[PDB]
Amino acid sequence: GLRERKKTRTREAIRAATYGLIRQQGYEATTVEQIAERAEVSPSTVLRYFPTREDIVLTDEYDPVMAAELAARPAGEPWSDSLRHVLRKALGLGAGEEAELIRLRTRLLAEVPAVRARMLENMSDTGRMLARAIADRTGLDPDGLEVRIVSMSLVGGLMEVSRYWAEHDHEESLAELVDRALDALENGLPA
Amino acid sequence: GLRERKKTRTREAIRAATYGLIRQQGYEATTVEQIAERAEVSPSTVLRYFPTREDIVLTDEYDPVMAAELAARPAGEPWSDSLRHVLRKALGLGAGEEAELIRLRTRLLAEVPAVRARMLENMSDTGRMLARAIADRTGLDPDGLEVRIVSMSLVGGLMEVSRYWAEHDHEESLAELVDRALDALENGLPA
Repeated sequence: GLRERKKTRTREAIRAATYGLIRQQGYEATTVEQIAERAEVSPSTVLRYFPTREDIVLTDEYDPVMAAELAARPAGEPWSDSLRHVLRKALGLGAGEEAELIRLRTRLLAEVPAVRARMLENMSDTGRMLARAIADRTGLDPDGLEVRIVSMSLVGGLMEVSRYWAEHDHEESLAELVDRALDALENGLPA
Repeated sequence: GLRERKKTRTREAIRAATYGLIRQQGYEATTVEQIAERAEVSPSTVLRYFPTREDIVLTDEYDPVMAAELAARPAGEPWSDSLRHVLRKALGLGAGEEAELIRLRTRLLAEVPAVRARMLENMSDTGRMLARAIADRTGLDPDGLEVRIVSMSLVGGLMEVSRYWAEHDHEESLAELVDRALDALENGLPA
């Protein structure tokens, strides 16, 4: 019954271990086994919480995290600037070494189709939390089509940018690519 | 050396079997084993060609099929009507019992997250053929960001529609949902 917070505290320690190990030693050098030890937790506890290591990577999950970022604007802010806010943050733009960890997840997205594969299977099976937050601030039907289209389209926008940054870093920053992405999502189709 | 066409002819017979069995007996009643026999082919031939049954479902693959549909417009047709064409076809709108088979794949997309899961993993790992065909007819950079955003956004549009149709068929046809989808993709973000 203080079980909903031994639960999260252990999820978080596994999250922190795996991130910690990836910085030092790269993704594939990171074994679940190595992860338990560092989280000071059994291997079957990791598994039970995170079926694959991709799942640990995608714990700060996108949809719920971009949704909350958007609900909590909460500024009577135009749409364009809420969308700039949430997409920059979701990709790891900003001060914070919390931004720094997010940026690493942005690179994994590009380097690991296993990670990009999973974020992709993740990527249907919901959340509709982001869709529901777009509806609040546009007033649209929360369960309607339009908002699911926009939401898929932002989630797959963030994924295209992160793939594109990894191949074009020498010539474009993450930041200007985000600007390009937002522009295309807001104005692109035309005709 | 008539190996590139025993190859396709066998791919096609497996495709036809599996479609055939699904109509009669539903998806899960369809075993790879049942599939070999009907295709009159070994079980390990199916596997070697299609790792999972989801792969057989997604053989007429979306990206290459929507790309070719778009390249081959080839009508100096406005953008909006090429996009209406290709999305209607991709979902199974049109005369043809070829349309009828496509519609079944549209229903599987909604009913089988295993199928929707796989079309989703499929769904990063490329094709960029659709992206390349959007570039021809907009003149955009074929390897640029903008065209990858638009393409992801149409592919995930078609997937949202097909999910939405399955829950809203009694009140909306596939066809008017496509119209809703195209409208949102063309005009929606606004603000």
